[PDB]
Amino acid sequence: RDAQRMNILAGRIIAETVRSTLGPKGMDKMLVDDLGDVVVTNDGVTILREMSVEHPAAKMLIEVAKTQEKEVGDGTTTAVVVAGELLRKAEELLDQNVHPTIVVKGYQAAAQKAQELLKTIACEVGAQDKEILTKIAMTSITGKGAEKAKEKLAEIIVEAVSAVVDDEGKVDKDLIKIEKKSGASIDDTELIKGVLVDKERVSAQMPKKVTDAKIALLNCAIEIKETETDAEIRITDPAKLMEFIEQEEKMLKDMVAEIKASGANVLFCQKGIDDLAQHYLAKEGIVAARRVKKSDMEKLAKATGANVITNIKDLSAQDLGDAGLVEERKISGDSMIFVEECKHPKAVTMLIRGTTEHVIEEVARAVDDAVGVVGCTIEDGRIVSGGGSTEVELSMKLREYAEGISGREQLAVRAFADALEVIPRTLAENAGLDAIEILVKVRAAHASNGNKCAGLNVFTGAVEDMCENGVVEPLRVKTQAIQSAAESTEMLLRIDDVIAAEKLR
Repeated sequence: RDAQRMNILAGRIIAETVRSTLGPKGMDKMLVDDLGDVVVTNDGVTILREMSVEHPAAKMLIEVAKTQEKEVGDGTTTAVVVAGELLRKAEELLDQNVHPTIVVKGYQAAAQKAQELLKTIACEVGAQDKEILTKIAMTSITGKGAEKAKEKLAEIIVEAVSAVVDDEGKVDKDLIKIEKKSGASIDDTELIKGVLVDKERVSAQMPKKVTDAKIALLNCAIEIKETETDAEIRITDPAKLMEFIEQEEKMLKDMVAEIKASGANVLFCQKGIDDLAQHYLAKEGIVAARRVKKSDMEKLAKATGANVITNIKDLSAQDLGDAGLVEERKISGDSMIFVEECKHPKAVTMLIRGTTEHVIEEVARAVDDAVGVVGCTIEDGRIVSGGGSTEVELSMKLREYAEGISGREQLAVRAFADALEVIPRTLAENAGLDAIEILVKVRAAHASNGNKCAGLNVFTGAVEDMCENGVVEPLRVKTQAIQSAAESTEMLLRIDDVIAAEKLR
């Protein structure tokens, strides 16, 4: 009859099943297909994409989560579960013979005003503090599960993002190189000041370590060229096979003698090296590597100030590549070459270690999420305490603002703030604590003159200072969460008809 009742109802099942996924404590359900692939995980962004949705209307509720993946990159789970409760609480409002036009205007007014009230609650931090920046760093790493070296590697990431803070305060995911290698444990991580390279010498006869060397870039393979039009050759004189062989080497020998006289010890050519050219480079003692990534001549020259070279004939002094300190040492396994730039450092490298190839890849992703959240605090210099400390105080703040809005429709803006208790309640279900018993004491600590930083403790259940335990997050995670939930629900509550579109996936 109501039609809309079934539409919003389909969205609750998608949000209810993924309601206990917040945090590491909580079971997970599987949706095995006809074939078979029992694969589960606590991640939320994965189970949603890998799900067979029934009705097409449910896709609009999860489409907003895809935008937060690139913008904020964290807290997407908390953004969709809060919107589901708003639809449930809205059921009682619609039963009061109230038209959606009066309810849609209440959320926009409360959401627009809530963004201005949450600014006077957040704290103020500096763009270079370490005592406070180290706590948030461990929060975005401990979520995985590793604990043997959760604090040691944290400082390595804090000291890395601090040496690449430009004047404007932006971050570029390019100058910060990444290196991983399976080791004996995760505690084997070590910081690096220069840039490394995995490409090794093509042969052992070439020099090993050369102190104070001048790098040289090249992009030109040693092969025979061919034209577009057809042009074949014919040879019917085997007596001239051992004659031209002496002249062909002269053309290649002179080409190898140019890079040696230009003023360079090592070499890094993009394209591969010919089998016959390896003997020429090893004869003179010039380090070289075959088949180098095309994305190396651009980032290396940008960090060291070199210049890409396409033709070997031309190579003056300015065309050479500078270097700071070259060295080739071991790392408890395979050796690697180092290319530092102490005279003008402009890049940072990280050597992540693990016990298995599957662990080193997970530790790397933890840094991608850590280098992104730290930038949100440097560009804004504002953070908020976790543990539902922002919603418990914000929920009671709009109570005074709702009183100003006279009329009978005031019951709508109040219901929107009451739905903000899903975070402190969801964390209590898996913990095994009655929400009705703990949600009453939290208000006492935030009565009026109380500290706005107080919150809950998922590790013990008590209530202490969040900053003392190390639980803080940027304010943008809370703004985008409530903002998307207030705007995304509009497409679900404003519906009032059925679309007869033919063939809609």
